Amino acid sequence: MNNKEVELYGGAITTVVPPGFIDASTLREVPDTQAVYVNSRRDEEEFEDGLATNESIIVDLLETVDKSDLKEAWQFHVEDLTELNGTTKWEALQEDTVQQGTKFTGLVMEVANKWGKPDLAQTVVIGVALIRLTQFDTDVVISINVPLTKEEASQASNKELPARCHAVYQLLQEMVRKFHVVDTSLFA
Repeated sequence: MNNKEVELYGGAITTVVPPGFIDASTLREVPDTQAVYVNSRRDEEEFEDGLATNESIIVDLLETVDKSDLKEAWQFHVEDLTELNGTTKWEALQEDTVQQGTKFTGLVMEVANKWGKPDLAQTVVIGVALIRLTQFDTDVVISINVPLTKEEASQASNKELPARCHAVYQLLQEMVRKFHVVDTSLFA
């Protein structure tokens, strides 16, 4: 990929995002604990990225959850994100401990919802990463939403990982590896 460095939270943190992704706060107010980027690429534009034009990225500075195990903390944060969509059960299509104790990544997909109709509408895969800043009692959660095409949803239901999901997971991992706290005063 050819992701580029970006400054978050006034420059207190840096990570990377793909070209063609715009910082939503340059056009609208976003929650104080969040950094939001949306894919603003035109359909014509050709990037060798593997991405389409509808993904969105949210970085959220959350309080540390009282779970010691890294994967368990990650599952907890995933649940908070999926539960809002009416999801009642989800599965990790991919998962990895990137750094023992502090960094975990995975791709997640709803398999059941409260209305009992998991195929009622378009499927959305969500890349979720957890970066534990234990020193500042902060759990950083990075989410990347991937609204799937009919074709990609069929692959997923057939247990095949769409190429674009593989691309999103690579981006997610690069964001985690490139994640850096520049100014600790952000956590006063």
